[PDB]
Amino acid sequence: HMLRPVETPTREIKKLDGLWAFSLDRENCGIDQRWWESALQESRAIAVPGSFNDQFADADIRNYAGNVWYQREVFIPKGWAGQRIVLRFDAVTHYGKVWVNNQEVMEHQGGYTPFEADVTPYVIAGKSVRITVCVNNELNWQTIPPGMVITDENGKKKQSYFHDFFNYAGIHRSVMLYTTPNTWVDDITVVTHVAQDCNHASVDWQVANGDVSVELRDADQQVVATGQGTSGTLQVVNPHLWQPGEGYLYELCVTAKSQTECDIYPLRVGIRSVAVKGEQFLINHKPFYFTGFGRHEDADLRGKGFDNVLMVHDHALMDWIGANSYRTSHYPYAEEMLDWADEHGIVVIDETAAVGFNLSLGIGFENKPKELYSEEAVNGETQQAHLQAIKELIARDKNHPSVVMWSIANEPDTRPQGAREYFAPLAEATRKLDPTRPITCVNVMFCDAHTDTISDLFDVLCLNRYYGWYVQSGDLETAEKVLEKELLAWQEKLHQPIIITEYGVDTLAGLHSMYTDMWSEEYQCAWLDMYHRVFDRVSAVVGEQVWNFADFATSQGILRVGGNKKGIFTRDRKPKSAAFLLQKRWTGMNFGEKPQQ
Amino acid sequence: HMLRPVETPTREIKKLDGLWAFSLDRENCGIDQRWWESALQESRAIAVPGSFNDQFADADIRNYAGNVWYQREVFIPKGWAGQRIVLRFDAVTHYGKVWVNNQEVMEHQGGYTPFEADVTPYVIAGKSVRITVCVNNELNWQTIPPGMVITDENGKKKQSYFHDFFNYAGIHRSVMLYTTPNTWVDDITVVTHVAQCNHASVDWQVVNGDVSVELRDADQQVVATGQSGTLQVVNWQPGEGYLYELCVTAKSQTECDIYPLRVGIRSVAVKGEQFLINHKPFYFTGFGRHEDADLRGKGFDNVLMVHDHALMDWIGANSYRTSHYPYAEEMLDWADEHGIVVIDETAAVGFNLSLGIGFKPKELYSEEAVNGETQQAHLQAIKELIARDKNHPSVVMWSIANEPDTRPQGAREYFAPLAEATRKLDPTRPITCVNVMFCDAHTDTISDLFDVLCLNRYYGWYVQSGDLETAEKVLEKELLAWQEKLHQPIIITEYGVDTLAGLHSMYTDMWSEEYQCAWLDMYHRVFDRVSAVVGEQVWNFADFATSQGILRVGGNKKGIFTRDRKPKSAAFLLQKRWTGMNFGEKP
Ligand SMILES: CCCCCC[C@@H]1NC[C@@H](O)[C@H](O)[C@H]1C(=O)O
Ligand SMILES: CCCCCC[C@@H]1NC[C@@H](O)[C@H](O)[C@H]1C(=O)O
Repeated sequence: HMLRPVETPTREIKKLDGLWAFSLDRENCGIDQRWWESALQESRAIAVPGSFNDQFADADIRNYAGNVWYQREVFIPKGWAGQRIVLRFDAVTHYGKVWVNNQEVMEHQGGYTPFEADVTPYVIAGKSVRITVCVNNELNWQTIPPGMVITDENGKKKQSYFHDFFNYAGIHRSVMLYTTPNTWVDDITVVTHVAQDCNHASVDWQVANGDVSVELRDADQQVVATGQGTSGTLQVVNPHLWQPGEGYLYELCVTAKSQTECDIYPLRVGIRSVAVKGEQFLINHKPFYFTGFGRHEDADLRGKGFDNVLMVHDHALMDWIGANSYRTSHYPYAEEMLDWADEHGIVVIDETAAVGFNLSLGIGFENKPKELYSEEAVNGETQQAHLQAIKELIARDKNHPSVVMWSIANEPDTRPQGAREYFAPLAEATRKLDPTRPITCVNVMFCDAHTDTISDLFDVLCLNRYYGWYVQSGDLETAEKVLEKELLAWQEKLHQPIIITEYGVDTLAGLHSMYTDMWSEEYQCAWLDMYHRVFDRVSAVVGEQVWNFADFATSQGILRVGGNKKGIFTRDRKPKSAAFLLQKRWTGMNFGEKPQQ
Repeated sequence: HMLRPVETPTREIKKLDGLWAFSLDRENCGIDQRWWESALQESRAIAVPGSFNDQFADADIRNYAGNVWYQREVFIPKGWAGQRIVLRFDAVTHYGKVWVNNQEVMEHQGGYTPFEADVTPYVIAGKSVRITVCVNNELNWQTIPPGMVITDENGKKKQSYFHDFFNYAGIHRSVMLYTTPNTWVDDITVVTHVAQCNHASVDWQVVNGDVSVELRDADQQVVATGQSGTLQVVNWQPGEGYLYELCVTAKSQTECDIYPLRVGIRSVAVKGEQFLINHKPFYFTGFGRHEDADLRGKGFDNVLMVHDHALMDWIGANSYRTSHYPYAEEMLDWADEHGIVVIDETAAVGFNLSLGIGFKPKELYSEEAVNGETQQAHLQAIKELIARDKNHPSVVMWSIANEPDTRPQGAREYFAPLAEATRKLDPTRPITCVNVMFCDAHTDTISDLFDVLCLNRYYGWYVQSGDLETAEKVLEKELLAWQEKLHQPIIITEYGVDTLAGLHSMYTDMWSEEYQCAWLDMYHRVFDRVSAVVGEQVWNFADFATSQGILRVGGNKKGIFTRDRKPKSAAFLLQKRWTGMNFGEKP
């Protein structure tokens, strides 16, 4: 049971603020020598939140595999003698184990979701405790995402993985201590139903030794509904709906009264209905059309570290270009992202970190498990770890009205028997963990309409298609034919709504061509344009998401010229020519509505 | 039998004055309708020499597969009534058929060598004859280099091939008309020997005329003289490059003809781990190159040659390999005449089906692919190279092919006749065949049919990508493995990494100028530790155009220079090494 921290009977002191002591451990003696005991040797200042790889311009820190130590002292605020205090890590990429002054208090696997522990017994209010963090950036076959650690003859660990983006690690987001009353709200769940768009209710179901009443206050803070019951309610309402263009928010505030002290938790709600009918995706009983991007949490110097200016600027760009939706590509994003999405009515495809369950999308000319689904590779523990990743993503983003669909994985290889054996239970478990949202699994190119094995276990079909790029390279005529043929094949086979969640081409900013050859800005424009002409001719396609909003870092190889260049913007957010192409189509269309051509 | 035209009793008018009428033939009725009848209509100006693909900024012309039509008139000069006059094409890339006013005067297959024909019976001096050329850019398994044409559903041709560089086509070189006296020399052959202050120069000046030969100096003052066959004693070095001149007089009583031909006195041979030029241990330094440049494609251009040679001289290169095809004959005149060491190579590239991109005949040596006809065309291509560059002193080694796959059974049947035959087509030059990375020491089948073996190695790039410590270990161990395994001299004909000009990194990540620098330095330190290898040639001198794909960012970016000839940081690195060593002597 987890909620995002906020105010009044609750209060934060964040240690996000500032520089920590940081150290490597090339021989992994930190645990043996109990480094959490003393203040570190060999410590250098590092900034949190932020990846550790790019911060020191050193290829050895950058390419490190192992454990790293983050440590900082802090003064525990003194008006906190009688309240309950928690230590919350909003993300520690891959694995983290924390000591609060010689006392292990938490441990976590999963680099993208928050994890907290009550630390009341282990701290002296009014004085300073020392926080030590042990961070592991290693991936094996039971981590979400999977990878393999390669140890050379000399014990240097080098991490290989099967996804594009670079394996940035560290404390990527918020680290804070926050206090709730000893009687406190611990979890909230809100569900919205709507009929003729002027007439429904907000079911609730709450959970910590406190009798609870909930007021549903206005944007004007005018109250229009009231309930009581730990097992919640159905507050019935005639309302203004949370819509894609505007995203209205009521405020449902839950009051947890114990007979002495009280706690109250403010939770914003968007009144909207999501469903799939035939080949139509409907938000509030109207067929929506998705436009926008796959994104990444990547940026210069800070890696995957959260940054407010970046969020403000990237939403300004996305707003300008006319995007209405995005997918949290290949891991759960910072919650600040989803909060922004709620206030602005941005439609979001929420996705777990389950990427790389595929051993066919390689560079060439170089020792893998020859069976993807097996005891050596993706096995039962992997499945359990995956289900737990689904449970953490859902427990954190269930109430967000902007999250409109759950993505279980991205681009697994579905051809082997055992893909369906691995995925079907996860598809079912996910539906039972949130029956109010449709479910998806993003589908790779070579698992075509004929060969794919699991897409009928999901509500929406999300395709990643690169005809004319990785195959039929340079050939816009042939690729157009292939793309039309496979889209009609998919619509014939499943009669589900189709979103093209990935389509894009590597483009060097400033490379121009009078031909329309690959890597050129002219080719990025003509290729996106040919895709758009096809989408507009297939009734089932309800959504387009250009593969990347910006250029991002990847591991080194012959396929990646300083990373992935499929961005519409450069890594410093400057637009390639295709940006204006996109802006013309996406602002020239009626909002949320499929282009009539 | 071939040699370059010159002017003392013979005379040229080049039709290289570029603007010819040019046209495509997209429904392939040109041969049927005999377009050579009339002047081509629906015609647009084109520049000759130059590839036709890039001249028009048109992607449909650029990617065309089929026949194209080149046509121009010329006024044959009237002081040409009694001499024999020849129509000479220095190269028509892939295939060419010429009409001189309906009389189809020639044909040629093989896009990198000249072909000439006497057109006296079909020409009237003092008026203009209509020249029509049909050039085909298509490749099959029986062509040099090999390829496959696949036709899509609508009769649209796509040409696929297996070499990196782009398949540029057209009239790439000189087109000249030249007139000789009716008793004329047709071929010359010269061989030079040298001992450890003195030696001889065989000749055989195959012509209808008696023979007298003058050996005039740079002063053109005489040093030996003969009268078919000789063997003359005397009493050409890399840094300096001296050239004597033998002048051939075909003396007839009816008329006379003379030919001036330059000669270089030097000896080349190998054994142990040593390649010796005039009995001295050489070290090759320099480049794999390409005939590629903006707008003109593979078209020859004098400014380009002057500038690129300034660059190679500055950076400290003493040698280059005519990568994947025979270069401009003018290239070799410059190299003879400037003392550049040239590793000469034919167009035998793409005999390999193993490292293409990701995302075909199932056995390379067989009738479906590499067959007996391929053997013939390959032998003929080897022999045309031999006939045109036999007299050039700058050629120091002949390359029979580049980067074939040696692992399938049958490579040694295809190859053995070509190595024996080619050694038998000139014992005065050593022979090599450049072998790919994946045919390593244990796996390669044929490295012993050649005098030197030349390695193209890219460890740290295509394998162990970015892993420069590990790549170092591999390069050292398999280099020593090769030295033990054949005890031949080794030249590294290819080593380089794609480098985007202006991409810089505080790490040393691939595609960065820092990475090119660090990678080349590691390779260089590796060679300094193997007594055996006597030659280093950084893979490409300049960035060049290739066919489109996910591996090539607007072409191959392994150049030391960009395509507009601007230096990456590694350029200076190379200059330091090649200027910092004593000439021809490796650290
Ligand atoms: C042949 C299949 C190619 C799949 C390649 C498409 C990949 N999908 C997942 C994304 O994270 C990658 O960046 C994208 C790519 O490589 O740019
Ligand atoms: C595994 C790759 C094997 C090396 C192949 C490297 C290629 N040699 C032949 C040249 O024509 C190519 O330019 C070179 C390359 O990279 O552009």
